[PDB]
Amino acid sequence: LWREKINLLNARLAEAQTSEEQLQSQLDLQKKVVSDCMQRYLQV
Amino acid sequence: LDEAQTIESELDKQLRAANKVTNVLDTELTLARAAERKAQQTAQQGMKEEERELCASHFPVVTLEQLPDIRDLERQHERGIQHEIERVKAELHRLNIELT
Amino acid sequence: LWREKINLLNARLAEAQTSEEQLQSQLDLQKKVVSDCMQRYLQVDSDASVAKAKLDEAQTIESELDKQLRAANKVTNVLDTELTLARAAERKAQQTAQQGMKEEERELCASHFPVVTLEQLPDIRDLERQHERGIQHEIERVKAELHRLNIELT
Repeated sequence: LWREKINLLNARLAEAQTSEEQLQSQLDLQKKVVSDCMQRYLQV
Repeated sequence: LDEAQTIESELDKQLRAANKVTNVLDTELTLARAAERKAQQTAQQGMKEEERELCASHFPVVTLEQLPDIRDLERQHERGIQHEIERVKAELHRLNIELT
Repeated sequence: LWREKINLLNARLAEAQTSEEQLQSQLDLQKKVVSDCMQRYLQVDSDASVAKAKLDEAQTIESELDKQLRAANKVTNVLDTELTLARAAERKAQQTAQQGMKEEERELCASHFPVVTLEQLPDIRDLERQHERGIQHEIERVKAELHRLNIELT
């Protein structure tokens, strides 16, 4: 049963880490959006 | 620009929360593997099919839900077994007096 | 033992939260510095280029501080979970400890049962089982002696 719990927790932890990576990427993209806004302000 | 800076913070906080979730799942997985090896060190001993059949006829099958409570069932069976041991031993002592 | 552990974990969690909040304040101040350099890039090897370089440095430091705050958040969450587990165990210990004793009983227990240490605190149940096994051996030998005496007396 511990091996079965390991099987389940493997998928759960993998999905949690994937969500963490996605959130990190989206945070980087939001900082990139800040960069885009600053560039547009620089142009004007 | 200010709007984007404001939006950044919520994603940062959600990334921290995802870190927490990942760490909790990793801790549970690591402890599950530790308990797995702990039980396997005993599971290595095995049984002969007659012994396993007797155990099944006397012991319930542990379920994943029952995994945290396994010791309760094991101790309950042990204590019932000890009760039976003392009872039959007392009856044997009674018959010993009879034979004497 | 669990109450000592809970007080120590309260102190530890407070310190970890203080460190995480200090890093949060530093990260917010670094984002403010990023904003300052970003705005000076516009309100001003030219002055604009120097402000742009300052902004790059500020953003790098902001990323560094965010990555440090992540570790601090990890520490805070781990310590909070440990405190929760300590409280959960302490409530059970209190429930079982609340049954009380009389000083004769306490003398008997101490003379044969130890004062468990904090480091052994989670493992206390198995030590209790070992002492139970000792008492069980004494019982299961004395009873046999009674059996023998009964036989002879008959």
